Amino acid sequence: MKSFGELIYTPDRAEGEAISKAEKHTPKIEAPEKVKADQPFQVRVSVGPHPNEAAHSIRWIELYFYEEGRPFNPVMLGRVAFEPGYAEPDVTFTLKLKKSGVLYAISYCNLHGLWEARKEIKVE
Amino acid sequence: MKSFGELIYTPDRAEGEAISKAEKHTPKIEAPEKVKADQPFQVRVSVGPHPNEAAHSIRWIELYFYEEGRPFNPVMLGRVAFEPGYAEPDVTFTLKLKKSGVLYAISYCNLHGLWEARKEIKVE
Amino acid sequence: MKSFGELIYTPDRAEGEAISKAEKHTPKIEAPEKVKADQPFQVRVSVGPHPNEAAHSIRWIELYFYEEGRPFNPVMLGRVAFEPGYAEPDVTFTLKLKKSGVLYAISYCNLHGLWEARKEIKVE
Amino acid sequence: MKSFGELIYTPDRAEGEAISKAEKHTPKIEAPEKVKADQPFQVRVSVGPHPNEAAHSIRWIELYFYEEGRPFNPVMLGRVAFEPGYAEPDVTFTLKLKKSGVLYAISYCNLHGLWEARKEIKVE
Ligand SMILES: [Fe+3]
Ligand SMILES: [Fe+3]
Ligand SMILES: [Fe+3]
Ligand SMILES: [Fe+3]
Repeated sequence: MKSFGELIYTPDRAEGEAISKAEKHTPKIEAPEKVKADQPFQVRVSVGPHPNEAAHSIRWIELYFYEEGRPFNPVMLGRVAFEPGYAEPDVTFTLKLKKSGVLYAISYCNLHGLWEARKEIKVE
Repeated sequence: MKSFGELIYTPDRAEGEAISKAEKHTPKIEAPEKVKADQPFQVRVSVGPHPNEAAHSIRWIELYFYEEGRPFNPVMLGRVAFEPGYAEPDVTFTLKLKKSGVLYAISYCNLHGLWEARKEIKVE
Repeated sequence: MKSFGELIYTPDRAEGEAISKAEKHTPKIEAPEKVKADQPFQVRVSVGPHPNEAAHSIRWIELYFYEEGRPFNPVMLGRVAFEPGYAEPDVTFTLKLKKSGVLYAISYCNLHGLWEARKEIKVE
Repeated sequence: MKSFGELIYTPDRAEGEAISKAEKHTPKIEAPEKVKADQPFQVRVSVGPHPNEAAHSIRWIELYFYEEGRPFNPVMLGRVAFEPGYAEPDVTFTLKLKKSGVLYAISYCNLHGLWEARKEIKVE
């Protein structure tokens, strides 16, 4: 059968899809490569160009984090939901990290499923 | 008895509370007074200074909108949830409006309940 | 102007609406009148009959609680979101209470807004 | 590096974990093996025994569905969030399916991460 984690469009097989000739679902993560510990910084997450209507939109974005050295992983950092037609799939968070790891962005399209983005962030 | 809508701390009786000597829960809405129709703009919502830990944080922010002339109201625009300790209660949305109305921000504190902010926005 | 809490259709002015000739939005709360402290019980929340499609559904239900004697109120107990067309607006929670108070149910319709239901529960 | 989908504890490597000597995180899905199309049925999802407190609980459960023959997958069916200490990680949904596939349950623990359960459902 198939596992849930396999269902997710990784950014590697995100380019060789027929729907990525019309609309990008893979989230774009804007965030500094290095930050200071306990210091606040911005992370922007956005998807586009994609339609935005009742019948077809990015419904929500999930932001997770793999913390290096944490016993279990990942930690979910935030979740934002967008109203189709009113809100663009574009959001800025403010974060404080203690340790290095990887930011993950998950976008959900009501027609096109779950799309993943990854970004390394070091904490010095 | 008491109705749900009465339970919410309005920004009028938000100043005469004993807990607003230690921490502000009333959301701050940053958004243009006037925008063009169908044109995208930023709305920032933030709460602070408030603690941010497992035992005590702003768990989530809801962004709603009263659309003038819409038969029923309001329209929920977005919802963001923050992980205690990692995410600051500070978020930026991107919106497209068609008609004038009022932005509402609702913050939730796990100890201190529901707090409301209001901001008029005109669409010309 | 108008406050957010006033926008919510109470179950009193829920009967004298023109849309309640076609569809009920006011949640139905099924829960025992009295429970024992720290003891688990079921609470069912449902809305209907209402359409359930992409263009028109109950998007989500929020369950809150006014705890008698708690310094601030209310406590949000749960939140469930339903996929239009697949999930019925019908959910059962399991709760443990320590003190008496009032359960509140909030349903959201993407066309028809926010609807409220109230149910007293005693903890002996 | 590692992909997001790999981070998720499958129910296969869920038994050979040191924390499954103290608490089960893998969701239990109760649902009929076969249902009729467009006909409503119950799906119960629960996690336990697990602690339920501010510092440590199942925060939320996501219910997804792989629809056989659907161009893209999966469809998210529902999402429920539980207040630590008040709500048990136990929820019942009502669903209508049109086509056969697989139900997925994802539980989130604030310490122990993401846990997966799978259940085949036929629509005749
Ligand atoms: Fe799409
Ligand atoms: Fe507070
Ligand atoms: Fe309706
Ligand atoms: Fe755990």
